[PDB]
Amino acid sequence: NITEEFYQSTCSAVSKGYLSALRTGWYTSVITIELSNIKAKVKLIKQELDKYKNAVTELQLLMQFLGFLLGVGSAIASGVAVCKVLHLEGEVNKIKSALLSTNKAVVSLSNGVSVLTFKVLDLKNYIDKQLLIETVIEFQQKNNRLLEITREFSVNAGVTTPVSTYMLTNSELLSLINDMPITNDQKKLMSNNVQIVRQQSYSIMCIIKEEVLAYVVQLPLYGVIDTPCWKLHTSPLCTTNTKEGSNICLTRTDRGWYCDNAGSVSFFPQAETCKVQSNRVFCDTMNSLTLPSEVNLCNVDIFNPKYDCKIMTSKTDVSSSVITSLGAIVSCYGKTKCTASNKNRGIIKTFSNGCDYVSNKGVDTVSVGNTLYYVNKQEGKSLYVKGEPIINFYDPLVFPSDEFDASISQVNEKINQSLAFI
Amino acid sequence: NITEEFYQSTCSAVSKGYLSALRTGWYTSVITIELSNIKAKVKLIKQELDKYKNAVTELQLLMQFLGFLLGVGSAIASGVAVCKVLHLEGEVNKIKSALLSTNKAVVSLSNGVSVLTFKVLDLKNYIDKQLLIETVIEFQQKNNRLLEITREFSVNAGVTTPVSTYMLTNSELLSLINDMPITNDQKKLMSNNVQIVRQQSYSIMCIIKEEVLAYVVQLPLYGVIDTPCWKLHTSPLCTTNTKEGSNICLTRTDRGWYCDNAGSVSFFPQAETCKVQSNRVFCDTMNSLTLPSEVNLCNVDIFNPKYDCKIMTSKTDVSSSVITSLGAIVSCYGKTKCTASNKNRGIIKTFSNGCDYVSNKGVDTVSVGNTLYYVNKQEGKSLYVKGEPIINFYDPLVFPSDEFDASISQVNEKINQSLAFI
Amino acid sequence: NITEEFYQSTCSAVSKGYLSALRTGWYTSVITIELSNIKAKVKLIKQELDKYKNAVTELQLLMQFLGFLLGVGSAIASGVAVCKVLHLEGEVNKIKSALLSTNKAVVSLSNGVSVLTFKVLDLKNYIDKQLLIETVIEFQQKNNRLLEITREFSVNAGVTTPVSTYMLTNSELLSLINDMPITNDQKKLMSNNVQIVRQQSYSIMCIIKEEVLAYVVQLPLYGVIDTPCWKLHTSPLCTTNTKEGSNICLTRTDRGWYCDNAGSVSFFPQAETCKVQSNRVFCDTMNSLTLPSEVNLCNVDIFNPKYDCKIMTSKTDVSSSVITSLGAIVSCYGKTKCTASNKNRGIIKTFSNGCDYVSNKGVDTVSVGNTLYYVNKQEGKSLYVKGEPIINFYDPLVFPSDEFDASISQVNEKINQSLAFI
Ligand SMILES: O=C(c1cccnc1)N1CCN2C(=O)c3ccncc3[C@@]12c1ccc(Cl)cc1
Repeated sequence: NITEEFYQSTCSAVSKGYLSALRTGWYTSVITIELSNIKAKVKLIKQELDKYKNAVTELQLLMQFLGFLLGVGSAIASGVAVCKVLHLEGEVNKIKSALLSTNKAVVSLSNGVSVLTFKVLDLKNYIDKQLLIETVIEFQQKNNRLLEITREFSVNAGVTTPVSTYMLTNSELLSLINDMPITNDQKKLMSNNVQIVRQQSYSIMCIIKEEVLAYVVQLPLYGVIDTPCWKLHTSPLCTTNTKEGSNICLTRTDRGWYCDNAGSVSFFPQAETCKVQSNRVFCDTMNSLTLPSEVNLCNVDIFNPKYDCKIMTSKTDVSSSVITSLGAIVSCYGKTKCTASNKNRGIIKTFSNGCDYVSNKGVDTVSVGNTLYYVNKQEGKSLYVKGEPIINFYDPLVFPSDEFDASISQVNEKINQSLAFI
Repeated sequence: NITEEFYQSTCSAVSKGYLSALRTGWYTSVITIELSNIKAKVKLIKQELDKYKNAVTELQLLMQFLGFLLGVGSAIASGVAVCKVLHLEGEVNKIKSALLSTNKAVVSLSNGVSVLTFKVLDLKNYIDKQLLIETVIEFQQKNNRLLEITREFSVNAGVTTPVSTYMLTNSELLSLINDMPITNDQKKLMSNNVQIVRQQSYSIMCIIKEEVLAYVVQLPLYGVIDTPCWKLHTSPLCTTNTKEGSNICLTRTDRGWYCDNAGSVSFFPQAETCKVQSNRVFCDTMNSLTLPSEVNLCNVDIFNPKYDCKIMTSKTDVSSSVITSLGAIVSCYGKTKCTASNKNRGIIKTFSNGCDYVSNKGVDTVSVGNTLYYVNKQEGKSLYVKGEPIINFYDPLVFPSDEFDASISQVNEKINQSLAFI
Repeated sequence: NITEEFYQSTCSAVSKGYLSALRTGWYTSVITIELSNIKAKVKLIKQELDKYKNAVTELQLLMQFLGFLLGVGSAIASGVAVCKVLHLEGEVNKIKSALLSTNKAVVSLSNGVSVLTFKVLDLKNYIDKQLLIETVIEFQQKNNRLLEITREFSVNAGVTTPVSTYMLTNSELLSLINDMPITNDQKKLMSNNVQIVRQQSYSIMCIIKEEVLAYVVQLPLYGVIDTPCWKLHTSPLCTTNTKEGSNICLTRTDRGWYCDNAGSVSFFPQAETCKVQSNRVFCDTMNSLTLPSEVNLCNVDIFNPKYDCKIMTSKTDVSSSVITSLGAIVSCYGKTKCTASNKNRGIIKTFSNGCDYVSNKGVDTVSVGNTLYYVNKQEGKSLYVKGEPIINFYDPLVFPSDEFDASISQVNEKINQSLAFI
C-alpha cells in the first residue's frame, strides 16, 4: 500500500501509494437566519432578549523551496461575488420567499447562479410567537448560536475558516453535502472527511436586511479524486572532504507533493498546503504548478534528457535530517553526531559523513547533533536504491555555488562556460 | 473610482483608487477588573463562586518578494512598557482610586504617561454586596466573562490579538474610541471599522494585585488617512522560444501596496499585512519601506533614469496567473493550457505563449493548467497598455539568470561586463 | 543580568544573560473520558442528554535568513505512534481496567511504552447512576466540557495546539507534571510556566471504542535547562557614497537565538520559534542547527580563522531599524530621515548615513522614514563597541553583489578570482 524509495545518488526519497482529493473549484451556498424586529421564569428571557437585540445591533455595526513560482489567487472571489448579488433589491426577498415552507431550497439568483439556500435558524418565527416551560431553554440554545456566529464574524472581519460548527452544524453540513449537485464519489468522500471539508471551507458574512442575516458558505469541489500521489523528500548532498569549507553541496529543490491530474502532474511545492488522511491526500490546486508527467523521471535518473531537474547549490555543509513517510534521510557532515535508535535497545546505527537513509522498521528515533527526531511509525515497505552520489561528478574548482533557482542544465552550462575560459 | 492599468511591456498591473489608513503609532489604555478576596437558588451561586475563586487562582499561577528588506520591530514594546509601570508600588492603588466613582477615567502615571483607564467589570462591588432573583443571572453573565478572559490569556501567554469581544465589548470599544484623544476623522474611521481595529489591536495581561486584574489594550493610531494608495501586481515575463530551457525570464520584484505618505511612498512588500475594506486600505507602517515617490515611475517606464526599478531573473518558464483587483494577469508558457471563461457561456479567450491580461468585465474565471482561478468581480475600469515586452531586448547569450535582489542597472552592468570580455 | 553589545564594524548586536529551556523530547500521556451507551427540573436534563448523544455521534463520525538550512521533522510522530497502539484489541480494555479505582495510573502498553494514563471525566459512572438538586448543574458543567473538546477536535482534524484548558485543566496539568518522571528542576520550570508548556504541547484524538474516548496529550521534555543563551541582531551595513546605486551592502545572515548545548551551540535562525519569558528562553530543538561553539567568534572578530562567518551581499541600500533587547540598531541610507526620541522631550539624536545604535536608556522610540518603532524598555546595560565598518575594506569594482548563502571566505574567493583576471 504505502511504499518508499530512497535514492542514494541524489539524497532524496519518494513516498508513493497515496490517493488524491484535490480542491479544483468552489460550491457556494447561502445560509440564512431569519431575525425579529422587536423592541418567575420571565426575567430569564428578559436578559436573553437584550442579548438578542445587541447581537443584531452588533451585526449591523459590523456590516457597515519552489513556492515562489506559484501564481496568486483570490480565495473568496466566488463567494464574495455571490454576496454582491444579495444586495440587489428584491434579491433578499426572493430568498426569504423560497424558504417560507421549508428549510432547504435551491434558488435561481438574478445573475444566473443556482444556489443551495438553507435556513438554519428561524428566530423570527420563534420570537414573534413564543416571546409575545422548555421554551426558555430552546431560546437560549438558539440565541447562544446567534451570539457565537456574531463573535466569529466580528473578530475575523466577516470571513472565517475553518467553518465552525456554529456556522454550520454536522447534521446541516452533511445534508448540504447530500443536496449538493456532485457525484456519489464526491458525496461519500466529503461525508467521510467532514473535518477536512470544514478546514477547506470559508464562511463569508453577506448582509443584514429585511429581518434576514445571510452568509455564504464556500465549500470545496474535489474534481480530481483517486489519482496516484507521491511525496518527494530531499536533503543536502555534500562532499565530505577534510579541510572545512572546501566542500560543495547540492540539493534537489523540487520537494513537495506530486499528483497525477488530467494528463499532467500537479505539483505542490509547500507540502503543508496538503493534508494527509491515512493514505488520502487533500490538496488545493491554487497552491500548485502544472508540470509535464516527465517530471517524475528526475527520481529515477536526474540526468535524463526529457526533463531538466531543478537543483540549488552551496558550500554550506550543515547536518540535518528529513523525516519521510516511512523512514528518515540523514545528511551528516563535519563533526556532527548522527545516530538512529530503537525505542528499548538504544543506538543501533551510527551514520557516516554523507547522505544516508534508514527506514522506520526497527527504528523509532533519529538524532542529528542536538536535535531529536521521532520517525513516523506507519506500516509500509522501503527500498534503498544504491548509487554513486552525483556531487562526486563535479570539479570543485569550477562549481557554481550560490545557485538557487538552478537546474542540472544551468549548472552544466555555467561549468562548460568557466571551463572553456581555462 | 477603482481603476487598473496593465502594462504589457513589463507584465504588471497597477490598481489605483484606494484610500489609506495606516497604523503609525499605538494608543495604550488600562482595562481593569476589580476582584473580591473571599473564601434553593443558593447552590447555583455555590459552584459559580467556586468557578470565580479558581479563575483568580488560575490567573495568579499565570502571572508568575522584497519582505526581507524590512527591519524588525517589537509590536507590544509600548504596551509592555506600561505594564512594567503598573508593578511599581502605589501605582495600582492610584488607579483603583481614580475609578472609584466612575468606570472611565484618565490617569497620570508616575513616569508621565497619560492613559485612559477603564473599569469594565466590578465583581468586587458585586460579590461583596449580593453574595454576602436575577442576581444569580447577572453574576453568571459577568463571571462567564471573567472565565473567558482567563481562558484567552492562558492559551496565549498573556498576549492576545485580535482583541476579543470579551476583552473589550463593542459598546466599550466604541466609547473608548470616543474618549480617546484623536481627530474626528480618526474617531469616525475607527467607529466605522471596529472589526479592523480589533484585528490590529493587542491585549496584554499586566497584573493581579490589591484585588485588581489589569490588562493593557493596545490600540492602533492611524496617523495617515485618505492618501492615495495603489497595488502593484507582477508576473513572470519570459521569452517563448521553441527549444525548452533556451528561454529567459524576468519578473518585477516590487509588488505590493504603495501609499503616499508624508512626501514619500510607503511600500508594503507583503500585500497580506494590508487589509482592504471596500476602497480603504488598512496597513501597518512597521511592515513597510519608505521609498522616494519616484518609485512610481517604474510602472510608466521601467527604464527611467530617476529610479532603479527592481527585478529578478531566471530561466524558469512556468505558467501561472495573478488575480488583480479588476482582472487577471496570465503568464502562459510551454505546453500549458490557459483560458478565460464567462460563467454561462464557457471559454471566450485562449491565451497564447507570453504574458497577457484580461479584465473582470465579462470574465468570471481564468484557467492556467490544472489551476482554476475565480476573478474579483468588483466594478471598475481597466486599461490595457500595449507595449513591446522588454525581455525581447536582451541577448540570451549574455543574460544573467539567477539574479534575485537585482535591478535594471545591475543587470545592465553584468551584461556590459560579460559583453566587454567578448 | 541582561546585557548587550553592539558591534559597529559589522552592524550587529548581541543580547546576553538569558537562560535556556529547550524542548529536546516529548512525553506522551493518554487522557481518557469514559462514556455511556444510552438511548419539573427533568426537561433540563432531556436536552442536556440529547446534547450528549450528539457529541458522541459527532465524535464517531469524526473518527472515521538561514531557516532554509533546517531539516524537517514530524511533530506528532511520537504521539500518533501511541494512538496506533490504542487500536490493538484489548489495549483499550487494559486502560479502562487500570483506571477503575483511581483517576491517575501508569500503564504498560503492549509495545513496551510506559504511559501516564488519566481519567479526567467519568460521564459513564455519572450518567448510568444519576440519570437512570445540583446534579443537573454538575452534568451541564461536565457535558459542556465534552462539547468543547468535541468542538476543538472537529475544527482541527483531531490535532490541537496549544492544548486548551478544556483538554487538560490547570489542576490536571499540574498534577500530570508532578506525576511525570522528570527532575525536580523540570517539574518546577514547567509548573511555573504552564502557559508556555500549553503552547508547546499537542492534543491528539486517538479513539472512541468500548465506551471510552481517548486522546494523547503530547508534552514537552526540557532536557537542556539553565545554559547561557544570547540573541544576535543584524542589520544591513552599506557604504554611503553620493551617487545612488554606486553603493555596496553586506548583512550578517546568522541572526537568531544561540544557546549552549552539550558542547555545541544550538542555533535558531527563526527567532520566533523561541518564546522569551523574563530572562528565560523557551526554544524547540527541532527548529535548530547544531554548530561548533566557535560560531560565537564571529561577533568579536568576523575575520577569525576558526569559523567562517556567514553573510549576504547586495546593492540595495534601504533604511531600516532593528529593535534589539536593550536598544535599537539603525541603518540609515540615502535621503531617509532617522531619529531617536525621548517620550517627553522629543528628538534627541539624528542619525547619519551609516549603521548606528542607541540604547533604551533615555530612548523610548526610534524613527526610520515613515516607520515608528517603540524600543523595549527593559533594564540592562549596553556596550557600544567602536570599530571600522568592514564594508569599507572592499573595492566596489570587484564586489560580488547578489550572494545570499555566502560567507567571508566565499566572498574573498570570488574577489581573489575576479581580481586575478585583472
Ligand atoms: O530567501 C532569500 C533571502 C535574500 C535576502 C534576505 N532574506 C532572504 N533568498 C536570496 C537567494 N536565495 C536563496 O539562496 C534561497 C534559498 C531558500 N529560500 C529562498 C532563497 C533566496 C531566494 C528567494 C526567492 C527567489 Cl525567486 C530566488 C532566491
